[PDB]
Amino acid sequence: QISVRGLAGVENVTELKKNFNRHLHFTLVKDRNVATPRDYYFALAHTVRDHLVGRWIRTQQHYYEKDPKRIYYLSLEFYMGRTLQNTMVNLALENACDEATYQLGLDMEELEEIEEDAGLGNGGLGRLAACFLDSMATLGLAAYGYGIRYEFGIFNQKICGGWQMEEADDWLRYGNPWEKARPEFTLPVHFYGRVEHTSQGAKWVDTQVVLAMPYDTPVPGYRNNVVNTMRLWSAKAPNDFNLGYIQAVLDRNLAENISRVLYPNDNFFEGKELRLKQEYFVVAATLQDIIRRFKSSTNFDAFPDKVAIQLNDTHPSLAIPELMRVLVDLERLDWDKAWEVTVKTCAYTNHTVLPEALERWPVHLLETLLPRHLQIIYEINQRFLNRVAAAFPGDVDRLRRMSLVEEGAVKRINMAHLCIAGSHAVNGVARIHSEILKKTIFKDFYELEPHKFQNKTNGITPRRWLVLCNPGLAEIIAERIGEEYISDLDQLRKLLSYVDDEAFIRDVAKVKQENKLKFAAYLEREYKVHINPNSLFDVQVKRIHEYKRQLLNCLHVITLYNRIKKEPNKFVVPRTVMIGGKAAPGYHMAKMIIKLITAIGDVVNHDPVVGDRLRVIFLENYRVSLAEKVIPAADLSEQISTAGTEASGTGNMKFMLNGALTIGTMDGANVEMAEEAGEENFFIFGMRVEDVDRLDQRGYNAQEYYDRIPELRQIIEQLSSGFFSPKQPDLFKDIVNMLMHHDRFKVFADYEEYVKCQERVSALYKNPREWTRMVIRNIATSGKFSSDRTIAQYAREIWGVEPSRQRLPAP
Ligand SMILES: *Cc1c(COP(=O)(O)O)cnc(C)c1O
Ligand SMILES: O=C(O)c1cc(O)c(O)c(O)c1
Repeated sequence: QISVRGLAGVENVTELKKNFNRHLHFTLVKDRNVATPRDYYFALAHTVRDHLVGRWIRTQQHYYEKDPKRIYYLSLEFYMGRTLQNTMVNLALENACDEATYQLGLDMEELEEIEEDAGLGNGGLGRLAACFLDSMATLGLAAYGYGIRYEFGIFNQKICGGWQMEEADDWLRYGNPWEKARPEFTLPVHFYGRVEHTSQGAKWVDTQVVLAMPYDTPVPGYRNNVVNTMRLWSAKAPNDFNLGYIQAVLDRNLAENISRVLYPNDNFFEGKELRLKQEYFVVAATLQDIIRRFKSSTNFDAFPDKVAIQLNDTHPSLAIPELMRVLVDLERLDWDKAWEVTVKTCAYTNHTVLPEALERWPVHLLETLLPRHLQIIYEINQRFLNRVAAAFPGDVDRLRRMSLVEEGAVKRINMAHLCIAGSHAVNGVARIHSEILKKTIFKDFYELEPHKFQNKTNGITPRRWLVLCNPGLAEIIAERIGEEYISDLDQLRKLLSYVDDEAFIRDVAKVKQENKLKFAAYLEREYKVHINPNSLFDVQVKRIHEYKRQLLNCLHVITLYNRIKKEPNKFVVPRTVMIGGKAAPGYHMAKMIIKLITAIGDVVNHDPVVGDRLRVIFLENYRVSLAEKVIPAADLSEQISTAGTEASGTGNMKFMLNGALTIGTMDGANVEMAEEAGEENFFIFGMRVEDVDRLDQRGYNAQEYYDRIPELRQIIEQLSSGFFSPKQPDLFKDIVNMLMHHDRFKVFADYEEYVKCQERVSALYKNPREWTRMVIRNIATSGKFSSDRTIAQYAREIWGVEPSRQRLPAP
């Protein structure tokens, strides 16, 4: 149908049709008289999967023969979403399968909608890991993603009476056709026990054993016949475990609970034992796998030439002392050699500077769970602080600031300090964030070892986030500049030469409007909500946090409503304001914010004087598959975190690529995006990082803003008095009290400038042609924010390997 989706050759279509029928009969054990759409989805998935495995087997065979340097990307989260369409796109099968299914009397888009999201992440960190696997395969790197196969991913969000309710995401219920269980490569992991010192060195004994069973998922590159592996571990009890009889069998659940459920905290540290077990479990199983593979290719001097381990945040930081434990206690390397190998192997990516996200584990937990690792950590710390003492003699304060051991009521290990000490490279995820690391939180470490500190600005994959979710936009671009941009996103710069082309302007605007109509229809169908598709689609989708300032959006929404009520017959640009995202189950303030948004909705959406000029919708159950629908439909992207708090963001980049303009602060990657597009083509507002520091020095007093801005005062008086909660007048007192007395994120300080910036947005939207021209300028400069660029930089500057766009042999 459209050229970017590949060829529908008669031979191929014919062969897909017979394999589809073969799987329905032999695999699913159904006939067409009893088959549901779900059976048809599974028949298709198995048909597509068969095309992967030939390339999968020869990719891994190729790596065995050529023995390249291997990249191990360790993460506790991989937020994969759906796999079917991605696989078709990457294999050039999408049109062929569409035709094949059409000829069987089936609508492929309907079958795509049956697939569950693999929701094994919380938000940005997990999604980024998935983006990265796609780019690593596309760039021909011998890369492996290693994580945990959680039985339950991020919870499904239900809204009941305006309140978030959680339910278990039972994503494996119908089976996962993409994974292959590999029970033959099951490995033991140890916990508890104690350390004995012999003349033969330390021995870790009397441990409890949990088994790690791997499940492999294929990760295909974009049209290059490379298929890499994501290996996810599942926890199994050994068969002698607890072995009255019945209770011993049932107690197997204790061990298997390790892989049961993803911790639902985005950017927040909860020091629970089960979480620590998950962290060690992934690390210990992964490292044995790495070492096995290395030995099949005494001399660990070559280990860093053959292995790179990338730590995604501090969650797998125990890789450092585990690698030392294996090298020293089991392989009998001397400490200094082992440490050299470790440092050259490991690299650490930091994802946030917020203190509540920092992992600081109590010593007593490590003492009980991982007694050998604690000893190793103490030894690492002592040798590290000896180096600090020699470099800065007499600076005793530096010694306690830099220590891996934090003193206090409870002693803790700072895992970020551990990662810096044991890694040859430490990076932030956007220029401003990487600079913040060197200036503030890791300043001491930067002074000791400046060479370690890098930047690697994040990116997103143009496969999932353009071709897959916005085929219309991909096509009209391909018409003008061809298809090479899909794996070389800088080629979008060629679109600058079409900024005055009247046909292009019209096509860009038509794609947006088609996307908006499709999404408006989706809203009616699944959620009984009727919206104006000629309104500006103003969207804020991301996890609910105080730092992301969904509350600032709320204050703007209420300002618009109040302004309409004051002058009802004045023209205003119509808006549909959409806000979506999950709150962590125990994050009470985030849950109150969700309730506020729905409460504003209840008032605004049923006020006849407003009509269809303002609508406020809370998008329920925001997840990767919902992102793929709403982002192509957006006009305005809300990226309004307090300056200095959002390390990078990736959502911001997705919107930029899909033809939305951005309203935001000079935070995270917004800075580099505005720099690429030109500040004239971005709606920047609010305090810079430096203004926030100055406000902190003087002391933030929110009452000042309340006293001098009458529009703000009116909103606070509405919230306090029960305007948005008549049955429960005091319902929002915690929100008001936070805003007035304890606001770490300075919502009121950016209110005036935000409101004025929003007026400029409205002004521009009234002139469709100039709106669309500015959109073209954003899309055309979004090339830097490809994850292919990011990964090429990791490969060259950290891992020491060369990317490649060269095909491997088909079929
Ligand atoms: C991209 C994405 C995120 C990250 O969005 P930010 O705005 O950068 O926080 C979170 N969740 C999902 C489902 C995504 O696709
Ligand atoms: O501020 C909090 O108490 C908080 C913040 C979070 O981001 C979170 O996931 C949580 O469970 C609690």
